[PDB]
Amino acid sequence: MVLKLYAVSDGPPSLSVRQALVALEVPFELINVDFGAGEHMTSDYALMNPQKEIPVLDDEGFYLSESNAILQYICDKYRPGSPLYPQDPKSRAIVNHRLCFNLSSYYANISAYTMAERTPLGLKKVHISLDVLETYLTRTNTSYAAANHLTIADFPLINSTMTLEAIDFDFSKYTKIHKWYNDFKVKYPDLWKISESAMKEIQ
Amino acid sequence: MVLKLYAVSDGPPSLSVRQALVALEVPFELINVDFGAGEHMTSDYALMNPQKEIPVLDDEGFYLSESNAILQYICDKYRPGSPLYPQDPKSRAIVNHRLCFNLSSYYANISAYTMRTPLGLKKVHISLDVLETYLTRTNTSYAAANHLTIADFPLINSTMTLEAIDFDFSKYTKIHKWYNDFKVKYPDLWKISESAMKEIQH
Repeated sequence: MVLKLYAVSDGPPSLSVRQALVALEVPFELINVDFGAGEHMTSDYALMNPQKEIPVLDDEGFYLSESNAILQYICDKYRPGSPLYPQDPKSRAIVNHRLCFNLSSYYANISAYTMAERTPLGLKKVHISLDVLETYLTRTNTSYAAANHLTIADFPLINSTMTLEAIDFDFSKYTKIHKWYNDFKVKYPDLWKISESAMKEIQ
Repeated sequence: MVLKLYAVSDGPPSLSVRQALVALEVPFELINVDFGAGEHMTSDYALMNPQKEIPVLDDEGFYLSESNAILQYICDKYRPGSPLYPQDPKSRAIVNHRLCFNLSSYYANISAYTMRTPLGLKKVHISLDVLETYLTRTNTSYAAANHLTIADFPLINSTMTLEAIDFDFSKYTKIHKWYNDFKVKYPDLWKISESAMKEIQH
């Protein structure tokens, strides 16, 4: 496992990359970055990721940051035929969209509230993000975020939603989200264990 | 049948999708969304994009929002062999990274300022410094390769908003050369950016 992932134990983007690597059976070495000590802020770390954020992948000297791009690369390079990242352009676009939607909106709004500051408008924006994902699940009428099977689009949304559970936020009125999120735990308990370990830390 | 793009005349994500469609010679119908009238906030618009943001693509009933995903889709669907979006996993990852970097960081920091505080100004310079760093390490003429890719358009249009406010970024040697070389090598594509720049300047 010469593939190296620099990650943090309670960070949803890190968890998503680990779940994908585990689901794809791609061996890797995990480096727990010492966030409290500022390890991601050193020049050595910036040699790998000039953005100074976690995670970053080192694939035989190829340094790749941005967890969405890391998710896409692990599939494209090591499992190009896997349904975890379909090759059909339309099906692939739904996955790509859901990845962008998590980065641009869903995780952005949810984490602003589940971290640090909790305001009426922040609470409203959590509900708007849930409403939009609920809307997407209603329109596709799929069991998972981008298809009727698990894809890399699921992991970032799962780990964003996990932070709501971490603060005992009730989102059960979002029927399809609640079912999708809980079905994930039952169908993929090994992958959920990665989210659950972080959830207990965030708690 | 013709693609339909719902866009706004002064929005960098809209401009990037138009440049890609034009570069790939994919024909489309342009719908200029009436932002001032709130057209992107109606229920009919939300049928296409529940996020209520611009742009959104309608490809014969397939509704796709998020400009980065739209860029990837038009390449994957209509020009899979194009060097504008390489198929080699590593080369593709550099493109994908640069798209994410624009969305998460470069456009986020630059637009917060060009649309002003000491910390916001510092964050503009950090974003420029990071992109300057990436260009130095790849030693490439463009953002992800020695040829134009879809990664270039979002970064070009983020950088255009600095020019729109007369922000001097010439200290960033490689960014300045890359940006100005784009205008000279691709004048038709730059005309799309320039028309918005004149609106933003007003």
